[PDB]
Amino acid sequence: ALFDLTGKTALVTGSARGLGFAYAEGLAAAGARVILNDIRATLLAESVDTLTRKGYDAHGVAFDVTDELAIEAAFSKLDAEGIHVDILINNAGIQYRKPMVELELENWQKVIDTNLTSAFLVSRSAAKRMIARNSGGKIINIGSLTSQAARPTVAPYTAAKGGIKMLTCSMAAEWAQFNIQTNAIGPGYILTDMNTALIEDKQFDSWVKSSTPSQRWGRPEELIGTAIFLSSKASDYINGQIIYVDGGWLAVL
Amino acid sequence: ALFDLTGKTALVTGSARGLGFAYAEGLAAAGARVILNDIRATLLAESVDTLTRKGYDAHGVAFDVTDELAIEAAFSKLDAEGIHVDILINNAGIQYRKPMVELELENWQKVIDTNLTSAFLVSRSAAKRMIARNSGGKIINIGSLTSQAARPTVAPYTAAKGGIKMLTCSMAAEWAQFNIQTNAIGPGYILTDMNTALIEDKQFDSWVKSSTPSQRWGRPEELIGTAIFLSSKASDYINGQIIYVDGGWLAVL
Amino acid sequence: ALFDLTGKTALVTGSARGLGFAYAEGLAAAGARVILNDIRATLLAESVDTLTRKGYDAHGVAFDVTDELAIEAAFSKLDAEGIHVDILINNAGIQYRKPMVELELENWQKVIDTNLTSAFLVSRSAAKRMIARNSGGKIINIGSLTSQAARPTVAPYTAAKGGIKMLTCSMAAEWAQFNIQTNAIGPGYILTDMNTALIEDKQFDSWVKSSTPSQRWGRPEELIGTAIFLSSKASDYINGQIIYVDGGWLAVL
Amino acid sequence: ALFDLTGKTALVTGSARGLGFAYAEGLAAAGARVILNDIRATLLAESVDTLTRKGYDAHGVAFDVTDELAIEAAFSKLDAEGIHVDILINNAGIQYRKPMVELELENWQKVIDTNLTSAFLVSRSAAKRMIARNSGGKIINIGSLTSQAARPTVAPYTAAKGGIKMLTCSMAAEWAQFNIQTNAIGPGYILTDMNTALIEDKQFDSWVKSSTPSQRWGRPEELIGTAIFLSSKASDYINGQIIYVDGGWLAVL
Ligand SMILES: [Cl-]
Ligand SMILES: [Cl-]
Ligand SMILES: [Cl-]
Ligand SMILES: [Cl-]
Repeated sequence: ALFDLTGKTALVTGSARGLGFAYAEGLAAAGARVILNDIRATLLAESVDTLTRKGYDAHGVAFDVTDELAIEAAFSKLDAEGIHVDILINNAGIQYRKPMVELELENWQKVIDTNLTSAFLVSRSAAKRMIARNSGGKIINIGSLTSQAARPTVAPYTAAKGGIKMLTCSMAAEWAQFNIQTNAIGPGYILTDMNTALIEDKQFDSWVKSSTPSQRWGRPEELIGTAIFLSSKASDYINGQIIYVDGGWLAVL
Repeated sequence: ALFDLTGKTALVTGSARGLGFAYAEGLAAAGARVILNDIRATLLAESVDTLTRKGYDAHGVAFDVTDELAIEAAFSKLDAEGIHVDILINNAGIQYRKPMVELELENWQKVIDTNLTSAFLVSRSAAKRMIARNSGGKIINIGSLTSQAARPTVAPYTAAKGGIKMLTCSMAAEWAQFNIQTNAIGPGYILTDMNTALIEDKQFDSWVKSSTPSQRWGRPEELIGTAIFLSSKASDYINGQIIYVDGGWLAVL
Repeated sequence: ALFDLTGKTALVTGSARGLGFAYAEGLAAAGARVILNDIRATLLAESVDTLTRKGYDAHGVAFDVTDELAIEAAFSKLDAEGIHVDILINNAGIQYRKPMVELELENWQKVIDTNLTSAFLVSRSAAKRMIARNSGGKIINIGSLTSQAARPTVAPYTAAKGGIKMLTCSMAAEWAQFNIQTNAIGPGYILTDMNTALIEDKQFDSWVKSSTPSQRWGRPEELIGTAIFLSSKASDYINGQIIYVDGGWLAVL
Repeated sequence: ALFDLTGKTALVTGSARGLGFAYAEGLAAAGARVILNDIRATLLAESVDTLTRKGYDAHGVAFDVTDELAIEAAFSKLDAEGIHVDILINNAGIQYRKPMVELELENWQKVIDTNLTSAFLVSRSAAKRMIARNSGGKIINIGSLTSQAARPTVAPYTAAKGGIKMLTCSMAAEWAQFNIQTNAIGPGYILTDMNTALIEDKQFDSWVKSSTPSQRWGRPEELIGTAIFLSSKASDYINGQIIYVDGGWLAVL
């Protein structure tokens, strides 16, 4: 069927918790075997087990998405185990809040590396194998509303996410001919454990509700449909697009 | 389930053939009851007949999408029959090929009215009823690659489709608060009977293939996934967005 | 000289008052002979005299920009004398505030005709002559922040202005080969007559200042530079672009 | 006066040759004192000595735009003397052509550092001073057509230029309140030394001319107006915008 992922294997980076974990559970529910990833082995193992206990075919491979050596070692392990990555979601990346005039280069660099460079490095390894197998493939990059409009105090993130939007186009340009579709999801303001300080702040909550015409935050499960869509046959002729899931935020002045 | 349309009734304008017909068949396959509309009543009945014979729950209502009196009469009839339109796809619109300096006002106007005003009028009637029911709803407008970049000789269409892109944002702005999601699809170059002169031209075919990195035309069934996506629970937190289905055309310089 | 408009004749529609008047004054100050057009003949003559008193070479031609016969008659007069319109600014267009579910078709249509259709008709007449003279030309359409993001209660204006954005791309597509550059200005929230109600509402004022990082409304003379820029040799290789003048509004999430 | 830069000092990075040198000469001609920059000192000297003999107020400061210690040294120096940088053009950056599957991380990183990180670092030093002085400022980042649409084989450049487009929005977002306007120029295909290979290839020349409706390459001085525009009072209410100078390329499907 159109949205069925049975027979496919997905790898989601930074998926021990947060939205990454939600993508992974969501793809599993659509029938994919899923491989979770995080830098912390022990945490990753707990998240893998939680999905296994739900009846999903879940696995974990721990690696630093900024370390090209670790990345290729991970894909070589997967190779040896006969595991083909058909779907990749590049969800890894950090946040750093600081005005630009006060921003340390080291922090700028870490945001760019974990958010933008990581997507190149992981996609490079995954796409090579998709190409070699002639199996086709799906690559989903994670953008942000900041792929389109900036937020003060998160400049390197904003720059990285604008870069992710265009990197998505480059992957379409170079790989679509091999039946690989690379697209992006741009999540709006979503209730996560990480955002909990934002949701708890009455002023910030009011601002979110007045900025999106849906008048509410999104929940992580509301991103699942878009992940499955962009991972399935339903998106075979979609390439280089970013889909914002923001209840209407970017649409409104 | 996430992409199941069982229990939902969809109205697709200009769906006697071409892309509109494909949306109607796609929604029906996902479980929707479908109401086809065209201005050509005899053609419409034939198309409805075709779908019923494949085992789909299909019906036809013929009306001019530029005639608000005809639209309200059509919706009133549906009301009297206990039929609730939960999904609206505004696919109606004509094309007219002529350079602007040679373009007569009546033809400019016919393109704007059938493409842009039609989406306002049909949506107004549909949205009024979705709001009064507090049933929620889905509205999908049909843009084009010309919602983003222009082609010579099709200016009023281009203008109309740029207008559709922003009208979609307006519908997000005004109706998202009533749990109505209004989004748009921008089809790329798709093989349909109407485009047959384009496909049969060697030069034009080569240009299409060298302009999209997928190196091929799309088929109408490759738009169905997006239509179901935007008509289903999967798009509950998506609003005011246009999704291009073009094999990567817009992504590449 | 790069930003000098001496020797050029510009026509500006809807220029009896507001931003249209400011555009006319600005082009004159840069050296252009200016022809002001409006449907309101009385104060049109008043505005022309004001510019004349200031030392500028201003003239008035009153006609309805939605009446193709009046347009052709006005240009035919300009033809019978030796007046070449080298620069056209399509500033004409009305506003109408009303939620879509309460919006009468009559008013939707008047907004579309006066904003979008007017720009096609006036440019068609102007471009034809520019092409025949083969002396190049400049056409500047007037968009809005709503060419990119919507506001509730102004849907036909938003649709019209999104249409203007793409119509601008069409004019570049069809006329750039004749050395005509067609671009657009998207004004933000400016202190002008058409915004008096907005400016005097304490809440709207506060909303404008919190939404643009410049924390203030623009002034009409802050649009003049962009107009002169798009009318001058400086824009010779700029075509189909819209420049927003909004203090940073669209740039900020 | 609206476009006069007299009384302003501009710093243009990577301006020993090519478009950066053009920008420098352009600003000087509009009245600015100009400071050229490159890593190559004696080449830079030759370039400065060239402008001085044409009677421009030109100066040069040599430094690596990826080296934060060197950048501060240059400013801390200028700081130590009586030099205020009022206009900054971030033109520095390199190209690297290579398919992503064949691209070494070291080269990806060099492109990112030289194009995107450099703009952050130089702007940081400049903006801190503009803010402290409270005399306003202008910052112009250099994007590319790849800020919007990708080209195969130049992915890190495309990602960096996408990043530049959004970094520009961040600078508006954070610094517009200090009367600093940050905007970007996106040059299309321009007749320069750096494009010699491109230009003298018949196939490539043909593809450029068929892809932009002006049917020609741009000339270096056709970028000057935009740089002066964005450096002058004409742009006081423009912030976070990118202006593409491409003859209409991006406007046409
Ligand atoms: Cl005609
Ligand atoms: Cl006539
Ligand atoms: Cl009304
Ligand atoms: Cl390499």
